[PDB]
Amino acid sequence: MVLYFIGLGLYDERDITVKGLEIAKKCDYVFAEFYTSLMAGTTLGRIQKLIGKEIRVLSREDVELNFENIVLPLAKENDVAFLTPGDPLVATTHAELRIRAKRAGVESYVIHAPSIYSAVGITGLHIYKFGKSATVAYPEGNWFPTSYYDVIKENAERGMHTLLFLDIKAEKRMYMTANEAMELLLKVEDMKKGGVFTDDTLVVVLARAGSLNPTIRAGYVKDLIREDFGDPPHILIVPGKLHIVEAEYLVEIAGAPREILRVNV
Amino acid sequence: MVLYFIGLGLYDERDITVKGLEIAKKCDYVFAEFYTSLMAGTTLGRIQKLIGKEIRVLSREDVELNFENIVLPLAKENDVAFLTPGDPLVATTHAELRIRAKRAGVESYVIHAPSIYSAVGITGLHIYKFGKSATVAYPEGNWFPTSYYDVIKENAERGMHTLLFLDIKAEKRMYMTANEAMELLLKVEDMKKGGVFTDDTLVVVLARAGSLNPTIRAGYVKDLIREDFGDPPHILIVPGKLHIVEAEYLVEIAGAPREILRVNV
Ligand SMILES: Nc1ncnc2c1ncn2[C@@H]1O[C@H](CSCC[C@H](N)C(=O)O)[C@@H](O)[C@H]1O
Ligand code: NA
Repeated sequence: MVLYFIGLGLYDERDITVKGLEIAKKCDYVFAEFYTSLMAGTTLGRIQKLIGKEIRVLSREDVELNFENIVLPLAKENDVAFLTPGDPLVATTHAELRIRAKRAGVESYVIHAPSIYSAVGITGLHIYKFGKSATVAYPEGNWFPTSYYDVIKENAERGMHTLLFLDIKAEKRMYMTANEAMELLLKVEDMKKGGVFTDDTLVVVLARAGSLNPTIRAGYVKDLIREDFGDPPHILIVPGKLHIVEAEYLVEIAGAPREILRVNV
Repeated sequence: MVLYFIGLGLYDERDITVKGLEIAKKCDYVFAEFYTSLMAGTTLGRIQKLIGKEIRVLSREDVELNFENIVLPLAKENDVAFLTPGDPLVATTHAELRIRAKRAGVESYVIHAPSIYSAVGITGLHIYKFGKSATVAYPEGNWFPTSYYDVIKENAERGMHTLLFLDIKAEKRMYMTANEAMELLLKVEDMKKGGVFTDDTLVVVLARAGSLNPTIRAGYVKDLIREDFGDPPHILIVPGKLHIVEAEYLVEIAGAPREILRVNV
């Protein structure tokens, strides 16, 4: 009679919370999705081992089109768990799954876990200063999407930081790198010429948030576009004007150039 | 000789990540602060009992002025942990403490935990749509804070939602309720008359996120300003233009008036 939406956290199998692990161990069935994101620091096997339950993996279609036929039926007579990387309900289409649950006479509860939305605080940028977020998508054929460029523009105009998620193709396990995202943005700037993203733009790169040894780098595009940030996934952040305290952290912790203390403050 | 910043999560001791627990159990000394937020579902004892360590609670002064004199000295010879509610670097000034660690020659690591910043996803509101955030601070003496009103106005104009952290006076065990925040906002509206926050403004209240049965309510100020949302902590959210699915969730899950389903595109 109960469906538990349980977050797996940021990077590996230990990023799930104590509450989440125990509840998962008490469930009769366990489902999971790895299409919105992937636990780059672990494997399905390790997650299964830690929880001690077999895990039924669901595709994007299984979820969006048949959640009520695959997951909800079982939850009507048992305790069911639905695991997602990060914090449940952050992925924009997940909140609606609780509506489906209610409609099926199934109670649902949410077990939170660390999300990149809050984890980016490790960059030293004040969380309250972040504005609208966007995802950088690869162009395709005749389609050249650039909305993410406008998001950066509207945020920075008001001193707000912009968190940029990078395109990902889970099935094919192909991630977009920060370096690639920067190239794309430089190309979008050359078209809209709005003075939003150039070689002189300051950016921050966060890789492997959640691991004990994440990669936090800050600096100008011209110096980071070819730098090696390590294994995916990467997160790109275009900061707005900085509070001196944020700048001091980027310099001391993310190896940013002293220059930002006078140029971006 | 290392310093670990470890988040405890939203509501109780089980909101700590598995990683956080394992590492905290093997630390020589454990410090913590409980003034930046309220974990309504647990006690120091339970947390100590969980990690199996005595915990020295530090006041805002001990931290902001003597962190390098109380905590860092031990981190040079032992493995020290600093515990905080939610995620340690979210809506706090704790990030700067890492700079102090560096300067004292102490290596530091950050272990995230569920934060209210991502937990807002449980309101049905698309998290990528949130704009700049703010805090509704209690007026003191003749000083009446009002900046948070402009943040709401600025976000709303661009169709972005606004997350409002609520004030806390730890040493007085006082935690601002969404009701109090609403009253303060109406007073500011009367003072500025921008038409930003009135009796007809739709708002969302999330209380005790992290608990199994949080209070999630959405509706017009006039109807919610006096409603009982339960014990703190509370956060108030002023949504911007809603997507149809956000509205459906607010109505089906947060009990919002069916009329909000009719969005003015
Ligand atoms: N479980 C919870 N439910 C509702 N609001 C919460 C909450 N935890 C924190 N808050 C809100 O956030 C304020 C503290 S701000 C500090 C936030 C913390 N580092 C985090 O990561 O969540 C509180 O006064 C309250 O308004
Ligand atoms: Na945000």
